[PDB]
Amino acid sequence: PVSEKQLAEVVANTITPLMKAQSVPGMAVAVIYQGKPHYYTFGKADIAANKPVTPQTLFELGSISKTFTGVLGGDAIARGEISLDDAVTRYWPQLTGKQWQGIRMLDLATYTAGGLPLQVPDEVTDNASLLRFYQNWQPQWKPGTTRLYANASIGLFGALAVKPSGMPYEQAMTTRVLKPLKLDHTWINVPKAEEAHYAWGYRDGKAVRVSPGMLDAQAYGVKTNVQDMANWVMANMAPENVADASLKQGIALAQSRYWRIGSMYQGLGWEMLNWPVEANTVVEGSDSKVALAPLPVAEVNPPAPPVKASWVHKTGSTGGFGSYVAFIPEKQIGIVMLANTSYPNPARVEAAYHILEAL
Ligand SMILES: *C(=O)[C@H]([C@H](O)CCc1cccs1)[C@@H]1N[C@@H](C(=O)O)C(C)(C)S1
Repeated sequence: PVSEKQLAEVVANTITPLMKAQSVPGMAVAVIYQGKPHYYTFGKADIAANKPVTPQTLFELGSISKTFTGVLGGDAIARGEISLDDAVTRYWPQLTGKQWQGIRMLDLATYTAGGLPLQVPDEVTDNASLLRFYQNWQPQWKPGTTRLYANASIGLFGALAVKPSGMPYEQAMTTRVLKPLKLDHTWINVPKAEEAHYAWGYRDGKAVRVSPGMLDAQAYGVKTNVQDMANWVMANMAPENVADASLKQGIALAQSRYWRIGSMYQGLGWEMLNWPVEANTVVEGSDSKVALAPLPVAEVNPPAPPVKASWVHKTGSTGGFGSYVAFIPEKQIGIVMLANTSYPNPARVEAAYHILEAL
């Protein structure tokens, strides 16, 4: 049984050279092992103000925000409020363009609508221009044939999934996901009182933080500390300990397999590979060139319920922040790495895999 001290050493020996090589100012790391999180903090949250990273330091999750989106959507499914096989137009009847016929909520959630682009364009600043954008979009592929990772895809899924609830997105997330899981320092908007804890991101030496954007909360806008993130991972690793029945089911639905794309499987926000997996498989899958490509899909129908023997993971970045989460439900181990610089995904994966290997 790996010592506590031994675990600390492995983390230090992996994280310290990583931060040196990748010019990372600060990191917070959690390792989940034997039923609880272990925290390790390194370096500075704010270089100018000389503020250390602590377990309260807020980082920008970037695309790891989508894991919340997926679980919130899963929760809505488990409540009976939406179905993944529903048409998109059931929840947005103003979306009258005929290219939307035959496109499901599932396709939005899992990036298979047929070529929705990575980003919502910057000129999209309100509901009218969001409508125009989707109305004018011309799919390069038929639905359910091609995966193209897209904020514009899951972002819309998220906005539509809450519509039957009657609640705005932020409120639905807080009441149905954050509060039940006691994630009380996880924010889309950082309150005044919490601002002291907000790290700065760093890029080529400049401090930066993420700007507002349409559908940001659904795709890339969440800020959190290492504690809430460790506990988010624990709930997703071990849903059997989550009390609220719809939320328990919603966590399962987000880790269900809907499509196979080579050696990876798409869930709701979460991505999965079968365990055991070799480091090189997961690493080379995390390269931009692969991660941003249009690739063919193979449907999993019916969707496969969660496979415990999975490497379940998500990468996320903003201009100034670089983060990664992975866990293996079969082994009850997991890892959170939050950093205030966006360094290459392969380097996140390699470090995370090495640390979990030790367990
Ligand atoms: C998520 O990290 C990234 C989004 O494109 C971020 C959108 C933002 C808008 C303003 C600030 S960030 C996607 N997810 C990445 C990943 O590693 O999974 C990419 C590279 C696939 S793009």
